[PDB]
Amino acid sequence: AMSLENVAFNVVNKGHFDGQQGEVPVSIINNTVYTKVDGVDVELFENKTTLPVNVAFELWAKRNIKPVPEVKILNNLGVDIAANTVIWDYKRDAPAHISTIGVCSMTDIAKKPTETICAPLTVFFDGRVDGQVDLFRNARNGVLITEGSVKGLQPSVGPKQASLNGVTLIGEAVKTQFNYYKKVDGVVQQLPETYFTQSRNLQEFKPRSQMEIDFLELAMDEFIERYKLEGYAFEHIVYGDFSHSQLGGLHLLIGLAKRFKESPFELEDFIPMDSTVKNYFITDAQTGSSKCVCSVIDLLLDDFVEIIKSQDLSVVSKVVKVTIDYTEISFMLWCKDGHVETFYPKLQ
Amino acid sequence: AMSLENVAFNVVNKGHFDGQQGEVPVSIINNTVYTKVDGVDVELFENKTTLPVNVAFELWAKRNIKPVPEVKILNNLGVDIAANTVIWDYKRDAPAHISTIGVCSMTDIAKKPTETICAPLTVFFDGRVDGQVDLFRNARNGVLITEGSVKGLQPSVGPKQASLNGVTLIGEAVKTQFNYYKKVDGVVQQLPETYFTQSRNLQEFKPRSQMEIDFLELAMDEFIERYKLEGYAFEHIVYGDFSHSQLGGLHLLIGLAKRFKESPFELEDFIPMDSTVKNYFITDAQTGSSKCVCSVIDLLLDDFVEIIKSQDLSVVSKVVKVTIDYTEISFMLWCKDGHVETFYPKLQ
Amino acid sequence: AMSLENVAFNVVNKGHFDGQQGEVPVSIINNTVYTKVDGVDVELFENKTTLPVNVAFELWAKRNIKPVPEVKILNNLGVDIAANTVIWDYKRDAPAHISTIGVCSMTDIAKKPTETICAPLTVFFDGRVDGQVDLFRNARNGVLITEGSVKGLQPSVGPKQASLNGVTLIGEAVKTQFNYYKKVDGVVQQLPETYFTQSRNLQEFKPRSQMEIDFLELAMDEFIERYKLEGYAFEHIVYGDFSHSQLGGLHLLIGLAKRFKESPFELEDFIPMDSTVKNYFITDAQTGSSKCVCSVIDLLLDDFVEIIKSQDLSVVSKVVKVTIDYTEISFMLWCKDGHVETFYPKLQ
Amino acid sequence: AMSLENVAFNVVNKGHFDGQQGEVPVSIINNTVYTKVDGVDVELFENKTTLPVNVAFELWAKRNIKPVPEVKILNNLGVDIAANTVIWDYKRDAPAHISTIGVCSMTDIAKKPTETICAPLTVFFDGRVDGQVDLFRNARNGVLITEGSVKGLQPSVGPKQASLNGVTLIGEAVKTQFNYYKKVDGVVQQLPETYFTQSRNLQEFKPRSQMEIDFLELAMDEFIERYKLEGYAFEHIVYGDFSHSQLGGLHLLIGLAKRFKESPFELEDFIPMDSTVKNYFITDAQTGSSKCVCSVIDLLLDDFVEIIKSQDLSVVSKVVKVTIDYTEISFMLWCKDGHVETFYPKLQ
Amino acid sequence: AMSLENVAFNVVNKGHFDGQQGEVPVSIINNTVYTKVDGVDVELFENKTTLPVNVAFELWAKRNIKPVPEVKILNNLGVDIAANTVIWDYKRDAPAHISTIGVCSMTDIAKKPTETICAPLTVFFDGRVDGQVDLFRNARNGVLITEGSVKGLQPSVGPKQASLNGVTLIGEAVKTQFNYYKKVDGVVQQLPETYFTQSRNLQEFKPRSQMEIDFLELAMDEFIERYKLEGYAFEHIVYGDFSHSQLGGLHLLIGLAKRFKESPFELEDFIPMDSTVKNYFITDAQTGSSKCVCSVIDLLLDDFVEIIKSQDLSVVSKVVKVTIDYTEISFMLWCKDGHVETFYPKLQ
Repeated sequence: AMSLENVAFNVVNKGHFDGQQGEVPVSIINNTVYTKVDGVDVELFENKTTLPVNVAFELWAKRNIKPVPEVKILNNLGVDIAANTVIWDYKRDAPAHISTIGVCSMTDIAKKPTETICAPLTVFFDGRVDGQVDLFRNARNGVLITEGSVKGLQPSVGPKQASLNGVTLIGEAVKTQFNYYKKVDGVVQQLPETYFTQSRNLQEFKPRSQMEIDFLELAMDEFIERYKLEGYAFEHIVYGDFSHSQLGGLHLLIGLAKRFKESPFELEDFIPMDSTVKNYFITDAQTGSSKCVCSVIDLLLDDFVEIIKSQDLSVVSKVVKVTIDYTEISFMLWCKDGHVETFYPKLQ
Repeated sequence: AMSLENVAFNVVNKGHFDGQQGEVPVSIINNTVYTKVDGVDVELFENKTTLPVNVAFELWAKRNIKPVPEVKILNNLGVDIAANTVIWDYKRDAPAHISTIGVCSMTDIAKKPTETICAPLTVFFDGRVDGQVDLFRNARNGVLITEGSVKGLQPSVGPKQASLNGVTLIGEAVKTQFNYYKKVDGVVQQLPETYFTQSRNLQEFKPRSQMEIDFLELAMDEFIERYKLEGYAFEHIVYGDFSHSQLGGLHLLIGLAKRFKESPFELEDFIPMDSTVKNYFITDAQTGSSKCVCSVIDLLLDDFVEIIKSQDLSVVSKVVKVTIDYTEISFMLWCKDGHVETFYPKLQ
Repeated sequence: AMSLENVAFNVVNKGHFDGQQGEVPVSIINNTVYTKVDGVDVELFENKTTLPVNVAFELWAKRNIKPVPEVKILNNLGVDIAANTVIWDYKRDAPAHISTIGVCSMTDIAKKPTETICAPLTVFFDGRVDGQVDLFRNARNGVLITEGSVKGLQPSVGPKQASLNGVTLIGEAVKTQFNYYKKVDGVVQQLPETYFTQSRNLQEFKPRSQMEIDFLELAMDEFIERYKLEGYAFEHIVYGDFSHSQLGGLHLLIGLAKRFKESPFELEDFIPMDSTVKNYFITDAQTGSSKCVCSVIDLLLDDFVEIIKSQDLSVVSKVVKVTIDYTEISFMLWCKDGHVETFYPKLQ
Repeated sequence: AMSLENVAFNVVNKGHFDGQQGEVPVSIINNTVYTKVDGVDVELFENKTTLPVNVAFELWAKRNIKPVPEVKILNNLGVDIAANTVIWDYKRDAPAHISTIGVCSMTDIAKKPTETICAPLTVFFDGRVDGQVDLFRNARNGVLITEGSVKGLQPSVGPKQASLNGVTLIGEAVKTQFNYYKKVDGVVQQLPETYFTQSRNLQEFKPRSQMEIDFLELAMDEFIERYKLEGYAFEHIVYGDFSHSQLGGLHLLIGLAKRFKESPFELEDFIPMDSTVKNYFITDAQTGSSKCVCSVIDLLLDDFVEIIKSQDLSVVSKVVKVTIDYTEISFMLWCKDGHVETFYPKLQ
Repeated sequence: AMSLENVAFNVVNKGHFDGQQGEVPVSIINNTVYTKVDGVDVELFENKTTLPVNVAFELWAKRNIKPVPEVKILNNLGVDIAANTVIWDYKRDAPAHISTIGVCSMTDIAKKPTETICAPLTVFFDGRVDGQVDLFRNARNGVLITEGSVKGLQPSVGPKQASLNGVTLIGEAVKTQFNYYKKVDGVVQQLPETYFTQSRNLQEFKPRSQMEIDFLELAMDEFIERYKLEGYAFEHIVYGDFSHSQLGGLHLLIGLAKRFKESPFELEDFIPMDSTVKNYFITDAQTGSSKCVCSVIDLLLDDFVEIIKSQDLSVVSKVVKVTIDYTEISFMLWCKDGHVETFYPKLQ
């Protein structure tokens, strides 16, 4: 017996939908859900989605509260829909997926992923839930996560981090590193060898290697000397050039982190979604150097160094393809006289 | 001559409603009030309430700008309505009470609290306003605050802190510690002996006793030794256990404050109102330990220590009732072999 | 071929309107613009203006992304409208001006500023754009900025700072200090000699003179002694008096900055627009001292000292007029026995 | 080059989307689309759909303006989606189908019905459009209408009436009677024998047989005698019984039409959609006789008489199934002593 | 003392704004204004304009309640703004003009039409209001109506009809036929000779000449014979041709009125504004004959006959220009062998 008032009862009493019986009085006004506590209205939910307020409220209440893959990983693997859960996208304040399976009468296209409507969709399955590995084996199209071996299925070791109630973290009390599997058109697909983005924020950035500690602590010239980076244009690509009206380079999050400690800047996140590569309109507060589309990726600096040192430096310009978060990220590499001029995630 | 434009004139010229004459041009669009300053619209108010935008604007403009009791105290004393003022609830961005007396033509049930409609309501009276102690004596149901003695009325000394324009503070330039009195059904009611919550935030938490300084400065084992807390399960209740998927204990704000200095965590305030006990959906960023309903109370640690050491430790489970902010807070106490296992504000 | 979908294409691909060809799918719901990225809606813009959502979106996308004068300067110079650009007011999240010239089919009153409808409007012209100095010479009413000499036009050297994508800054990689010129009724107007406000925030306040370093570092009595300020009431005007229920003085931002480092306070910006003088409803957290209308100006302390020491101290009360940001700011000066009692921006 | 402004231009200049180049200025406010005509706003569209206002506007503009099957026919034949058109549902003021093919970038799941996502969907094909008969021949699942014979397919002769811009009519200047063909999983179906509803209104009801002429002109007793309808309870079922608090019978639109000529009544259309059977909350103004759910069907009276005279009258109650508008309509037939008591579309 | 509550008081007590003192309690929710009557909310106004709800409410309340020129007349004469009144546009449910003079603080650009901002605007002046003839005499740009002669100005005799509270009528108890005068750049214009539209409705159409009486009463062939209209294609242009899928002709309202008596049709008013020529998407219910853009004008039939009989019938196609309601209306005239084929208001 699903009901708005039952969803609200669960949110008030359990902090999320927990299948408990009960009802509280609700008022809906515009995109806000309220409940009456002792004669006054208390806000339970503000709809930021393109769904109806009461529907969004239910999907949010029914959000997966276990560690789940970051939405950028799901998107990069082509996930269309989840089996019997909601992956809440905390970057969009909205469901990661438009439709559901066995969650909500307004958004369900099916009660179970075995229904024929689901066959052409890439369904996300969670091996931590009884039955879902089997549903994956039966599905035409899917992505599966597990905490361990699945007999006969060749695994891909995923990122260390996952999202737990919108907090990206490397679990200590809980497991966040999953095996991944994918099927297309009834056929298990070998996932590519990949780097993973580190999913750090500017404000709480922490180095995760001696090389990153050195980059944050050393001055530019000593770091470049110590790690033999002469001719790799880290002065432009990583450290950034704030000397002209157009901000030069600055494509690695650690480089933004180092600048940020010294002087503040504005990052306008003009397409605010989770993605392997982020684009910001950056305005440097100290200098007034700015750039409308500054592509930024959070690679471990050691991974970026491995990538750039792996490149042939003998052509003027070429597209370099690097597998990151399971997706092919195109970089533009510009060279002159066997040194790098710039290397950036290629703007589409 | 009350008018939207007159309310707006007061907000622009006086920073709140101050009974001054004058008008400014206003535009209302959706839930926002704007005024025209030199040919452009400037936002004066965004309605977050369930009232009409123009009505909410007026109540907010007419908010009490003296120190007033925190809404949790008023709610715990059963206050329904205020005499000739608006207690603005800065935690809900809304009026603390649905109706008014002598404030606003849309929300007034009466011009004066002596009207018979008010008799069954618990009316909040403010002895700092001429006439209101007398109105309390005449009222069937009420709560009264004063800065001093009321002849023949036995006082209750309230919390040290009050709310001044949404800032909870212990007044130095102004008095925030009131005498409280309550009447039910025409009869003055003896208020119970009570502890008071300290109303601190995680971000700006300051200790208020040598014991709290010690808790914040010492390591866990030395604090527990120094204050003879062996067998009282402070390791679970106060310090918190982040070792399992479900976060253990962590029910005292000071304990959250100590953790917060070391590593960040998310507190989802899923019923965002003022209350003696708060419930959060907590996600620890470092460990991934989490709990959907983590009850948190900000007691002076000395008061909590007094409370828990006062308990008989010889039953498995029992409900312990403690008067806090004038209300009966139920705690669950779980013991084994004469030591505490856990002691938490009982989830309803 | 202007279109909502073309505006959205530019925002997604270029971070702002850049005249590029292309379209993306858009959804408008309430005041929010979304675009479809891989089957889900991503928010591009939330309308906070009194214009239609799609119109506001276009003006914002077409915002000037060069350093431009702070809106308070434009307003103080009487600017009504801009030639062929949008000055976005980041303090109001709205266009600085109601109408446009050659920007947007819904808001344009003209395609070019030479149209007769523009003659009575003070049009903002930007000498960094080809043709606009000539348009200024032809305009009946206008304000012109340039980076250099305009033959025969007597310049006014403007503030050091300008606004670049809502960041107020003194440019190092870009020029933010302009020459200003104004015309009224076909006649070039001599701009007055003026001080300029420094446009600092409380949170990131930095001193810009030895005197400001001294004010922030010294104790009150040594600062006043060192700078010979006995009898100028800096104890009240600058440092502020938190000893009574009404907060005394505190009219200079540097004084708020010094207090802020010690103890937090609330500033309610109840008319949130850019202005030379700002009015706050201030609540001091430590003391409970408050003031409904606290006028605050960010003058270099040396400029304020020059201003107050320039005054005749022999009348009880008088209005003192000071040109600041090109506008006449009225101050009330109250004296007793040849010493200052108070000196504040006069509340209108 | 698809664009809100281009859709608006077509609506203003062509009365609907007609693929013309051009732009008009548009404003969107709440669910309304306006265009500027000589400096004032003129309403073009009010969104009554659950889609975004600008999307609904485009699908409306792109509505099919030829006679098309009534939505109830399409729904009954299981049509999911239309090939390269929008069937506008004028009963719901909304698109008949969730998704589109080759119409609108926000709603399209495909550009052509040959794409694999369309294979499981019952696609509507219109033989009046070049290529669509052949697309039906290649489609796995579809419904096809034609004005004439299709080589190698036996037709089902459809209703005489079709919908032209929300006007249901029997064409004299245009053809409204289609051949129907349907395919499920690649197999041409033999559509069942069916009656058709007549799609008439109460206010402009016209008889379409001599029996209907006689029913409207004669008194009940004369009509029942002429057509030998003794014992078939037409007094109840068709004429209606307004003698008790609950209105008896009245399940045939012609009987509502007859009452309506004599005295008015209220029909609350509480599920306002196109359906073979309609349910109304009916209140008779003359008598006060009412019924919460009065099922009403517009059958030619001769067809209804054929149906009721083709039943076995020997059981107290049973379900009678009748193919109408290609769907199975359940009636309840209640009999006593070999005569009808009532017969109504089953409220199930 | 202008105020939302005072406007509401006037609406409740005087049926419109009448300058009376008083206040009622108001609530604004979305675009609706309500007032409280004995504890319940009663709707006073639903905003259909692009202005803020409270502003639209005031301009509506302050509407001109005397007979005033139809908006199409004012628009055709180039009126920008009205002197000290609001011409309410009942076709758009919105003010006829963007701005006001001496009406409303939000919309006023001036208090008096003598202010310099009004000099370039064509201001509407009403000689029925003391002082306005003289204000017209002093105005650079205006239109003036009067009931009688103005010393030294030759009048243009206007239409017989005017709008009184959105009812277009020819006054018997009040004067609706005005003298018109217009000034451009300080010079009294000689207004052109003009026909006038008759502003009639389909539902209450009344003939205003013996020719119109005859057109309504006689069969097409008798009428055409009586008035010698052979070869002028009235069969097509006026009577309409419902024989083909595209509805032929039907451009004269009297011909729609005649059809409408026999059989109903749908007229979609897809640009719902007052204009000399109206465009309808017409669907004939009897035949299914339809046309996306059917231009319709309500000329006295005698005037239309004079116009068509005053053209040269010797070319295949040309533009015929006719002054109607003071504006230049373009018709397309198509001829063959010296007879008319069609003649219609040009869809341009």
